[PDB]
Amino acid sequence: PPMFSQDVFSVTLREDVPPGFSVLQVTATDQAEITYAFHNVDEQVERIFNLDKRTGEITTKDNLDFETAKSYTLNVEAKDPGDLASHCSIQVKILDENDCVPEVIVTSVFTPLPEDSPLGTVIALIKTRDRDSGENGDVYCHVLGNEGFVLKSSSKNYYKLVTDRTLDREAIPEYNVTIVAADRGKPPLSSNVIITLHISDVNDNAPVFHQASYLVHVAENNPPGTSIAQVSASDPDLGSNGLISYSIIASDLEPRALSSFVSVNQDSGVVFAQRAFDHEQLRSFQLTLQARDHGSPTLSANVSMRVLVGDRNDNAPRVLYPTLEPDGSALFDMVPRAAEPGYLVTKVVAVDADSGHNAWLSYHVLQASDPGLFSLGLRTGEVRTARALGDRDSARQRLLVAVRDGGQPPLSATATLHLIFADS
Ligand SMILES: *[C@@H]1O[C@H](CO[C@@H]2O[C@@H](C)[C@@H](O)[C@@H](O)[C@@H]2O)[C@@H](O[C@@H]2O[C@H](CO)[C@@H](O[C@@H]3O[C@H](CO)[C@@H](O)[C@H](O)[C@@H]3O)[C@H](O)[C@H]2NC(C)=O)[C@H](O)[C@H]1NC(C)=O
Ligand SMILES: *[C@@H]1O[C@H](CO[C@@H]2O[C@@H](C)[C@@H](O)[C@@H](O)[C@@H]2O)[C@@H](O)[C@H](O)[C@H]1NC(C)=O
Ligand SMILES: *[C@H]1O[C@H](CO)[C@@H](O)[C@H](O)[C@@H]1O
Ligand SMILES: *[C@H]1O[C@H](CO)[C@@H](O)[C@H](O)[C@@H]1O
Ligand SMILES: *[C@H]1O[C@H](CO)[C@@H](O)[C@H](O)[C@@H]1O
Ligand SMILES: *[C@H]1O[C@H](CO)[C@@H](O)[C@H](O)[C@@H]1O
Ligand SMILES: *[C@H]1O[C@H](CO)[C@@H](O)[C@H](O)[C@@H]1O
Ligand SMILES: *[C@H]1O[C@H](CO)[C@@H](O)[C@H](O)[C@@H]1O
Ligand SMILES: *[C@H]1O[C@H](CO)[C@@H](O)[C@H](O)[C@@H]1O
Ligand SMILES: [Ca+2]
Ligand SMILES: [Ca+2]
Ligand SMILES: [Ca+2]
Ligand SMILES: [Ca+2]
Ligand SMILES: [Ca+2]
Ligand SMILES: [Ca+2]
Ligand SMILES: [Ca+2]
Ligand SMILES: [Ca+2]
Ligand SMILES: [Ca+2]
Repeated sequence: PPMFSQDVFSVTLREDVPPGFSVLQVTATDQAEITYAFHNVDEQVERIFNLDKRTGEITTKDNLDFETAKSYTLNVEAKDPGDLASHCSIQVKILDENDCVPEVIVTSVFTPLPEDSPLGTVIALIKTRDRDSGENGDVYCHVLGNEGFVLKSSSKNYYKLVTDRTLDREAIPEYNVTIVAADRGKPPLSSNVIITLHISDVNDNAPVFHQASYLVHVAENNPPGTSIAQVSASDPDLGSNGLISYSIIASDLEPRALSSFVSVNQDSGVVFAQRAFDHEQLRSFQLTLQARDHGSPTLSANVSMRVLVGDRNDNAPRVLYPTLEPDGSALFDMVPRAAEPGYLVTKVVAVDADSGHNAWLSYHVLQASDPGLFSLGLRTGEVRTARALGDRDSARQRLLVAVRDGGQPPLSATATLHLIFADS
């Protein structure tokens, strides 16, 4: 009868061997034309291996896969031309190769991630799978870059992605975090996943005024409701946290009369004069405005504004001396004829309610019955004789004088001076 060299053969195959790979040849001995056949084998044996009925060579006819089957049991029956038969078994062991990529499973991503999250806030939960065995299935993760995110390993194949750095939406509003996982096989395989992080806003920025303080000039006699300035503050926060409202909180004026002077539009920051300013009553006043955001809690800043009321020429000069008659004339009839040049006949005394050039007075002769007999001090308003009185000079003299300010246009007052020389 036929007989195999032994009952049980053992071979190992790498899962990556191509179809048609030589597994083993088994032969029985007539000591002839013997037939070989599988018997009592699994269905997958018939589907993976080919047994030469005449030669007894065994080859694969399809691809292997350690993840699907780690071993095969092959029973071969040898039949000579007679009825007798013999059997042997071949236990085929499959070897694991690194042919399965690691995969990364990310859940519970903190979306969005508040910018005030404490150190150690759990952003995401990470889990790794690897269908291979042993080292080929041993996966480890790490984060690329140094943007402030660290992987904490709670147990094997489980990670927590945590912050280790204070966040700031105003500096970095979005993050792309790449987590890479690699196995420890030969050669190693790796995969990666990109976690996108949206940093949500917190009201952590107070409004800031565009200027450290405000110096405003407003011409006197302005209409009420005249826009005199516009404050502006900025706030990098989002939405309600960056919405600014302006207001007036303090002033060196009477608190009950503050609204009667100035206001500010709460949305535009335009500052209005609520009344016609009068430089002669008040030259300047101080003001403290506030910019406030609409966050919880609110943030604010304070800025000082000074308003300078500008002088206009709204007052004409007025003569205080000499006293004038209803016709605007004054009489000086005791002027001695022997008066030496420089004799002070009289002095026009005028005042002006304004300031600066608007109240800088100058005195002019408009009409003279004898030009050059009398002089008129341009700035003093002193009326003096300029030359010795002559024999052909009239006893009665008349001057029409004007006191003007230095405004534009110049306002003035006039007076007629009857100067009458007395005979000795
Ligand atoms: C985080 O990453 C995403 C996605 O980026 C994509 O994948 C990466 C691995 C890289 O290969 C990138 O090059 C790739 O875009 C960024 O999203 C943004 O996606 C759009 C989609 O096309 C990118 O292109 C724009 O698409 C519009 C669509 O109409 C075009 O009109 C634009 O002209 C533009 O091309 C966009 O570039 C991309 N932004 C990037 C790469 O910065 C996401 O922005 C990124 N986050 C950060 C903070 O960088
Ligand atoms: C800006 O100033 C505001 C004014 O509030 C009042 O005035 C001052 C003089 C203090 O006495 C203050 O306590 C009063 O309530 C404040 O309300 C506000 O907090 C200030 N903001 C900043 C950023 O300083
Ligand atoms: C192909 O090669 C293998 C090498 O071991 C043999 O075992 C087989 O029988 C066939 O000759
Ligand atoms: C997975 O990603 C790593 C990145 O380090 C590569 O080196 C590797 O070859 C595979 O592409
Ligand atoms: C209101 O309007 C005046 C001009 O009329 C500006 O000067 C002011 O700043 C505010 O915008
Ligand atoms: C005044 O200017 C600030 C910027 O400094 C703006 O935020 C504001 O809207 C106004 O234009
Ligand atoms: C004084 O001067 C002004 C102009 O300077 C006149 O308008 C006024 O009537 C007076 O003569
Ligand atoms: C001075 O003179 C002018 C010109 O006559 C008058 O208008 C004024 O009232 C004052 O008498
Ligand atoms: C001063 O007074 C005389 C009249 O006495 C006027 O003629 C002159 O214009 C000014 O008013
Ligand atoms: Ca496989
Ligand atoms: Ca494998
Ligand atoms: Ca693997
Ligand atoms: Ca911030
Ligand atoms: Ca913010
Ligand atoms: Ca804010
Ligand atoms: Ca005035
Ligand atoms: Ca004035
Ligand atoms: Ca004046």
